[PDB]
Amino acid sequence: RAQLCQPDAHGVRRFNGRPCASTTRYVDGHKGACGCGQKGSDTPFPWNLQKHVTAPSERYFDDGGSNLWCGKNCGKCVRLTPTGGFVPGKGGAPPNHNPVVFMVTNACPINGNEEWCGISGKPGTNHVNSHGYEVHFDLQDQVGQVEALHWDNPEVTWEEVPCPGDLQANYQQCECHNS
Ligand SMILES: OC[C@H]1O[C@@H](O[C@H]2[C@H](O)[C@@H](O)[C@H](O)O[C@@H]2CO)[C@H](O)[C@@H](O)[C@@H]1O
Ligand SMILES: OC[C@H]1O[C@@H](O[C@H]2[C@H](O)[C@@H](O)[C@H](O)O[C@@H]2CO)[C@H](O)[C@@H](O)[C@@H]1O
Repeated sequence: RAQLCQPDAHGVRRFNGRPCASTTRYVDGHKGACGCGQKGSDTPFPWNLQKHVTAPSERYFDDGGSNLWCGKNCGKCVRLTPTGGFVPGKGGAPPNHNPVVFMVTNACPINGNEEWCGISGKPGTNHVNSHGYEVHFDLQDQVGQVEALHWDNPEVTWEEVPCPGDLQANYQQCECHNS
């Protein structure tokens, strides 16, 4: 057993009651779906390529909706804690289980990402991806910040938390702030 979160009676993987999430890493250079770059361009602010920012799966990104621009959960923060698990052949066990906070600045759409982001309802509705998780976090890795954590697609528990002050201040520059 590489995945340590056991499915509950509804098929949702949990660890000691807490919901689990899968994670991946991505690089694409786009401004992204929360508008964290110059208006009218596809150029991100440097912080949005450098910091701990994430593109969640679409139904969490827009809280049940399908909007891929200024989704309802733009600017929220999530704390991800590795369990030690991973999907066999698609990750590995990390060196420690320190939790890391990420801010939502982009979206992982169902289209083109069916294995990990193809979840047809928001968390709490018992819809899961192909690996049994109710939500997925794709982690921005333009500058190698995920490799610096030594995370190779870890299984995590997840929760929403208030954003650290620096990430709050960053988000104020994004076009979706106050939409
Ligand atoms: O579709 C989500 C995300 O996947 C990333 O690729 C994964 C891949 O699916 C998995 O088999 C392999 O083990 O890990 C890579 C890296 O996390 C891809 O890099 C992203 O562009 C994509 O959004
Ligand atoms: O980059 C501006 C552009 O972002 C679009 O979201 C994309 C995002 O660029 C890409 O990094 C991610 O993997 O997919 C999302 C959703 O397709 C957004 O939908 C556009 O409105 C926006 O102009």
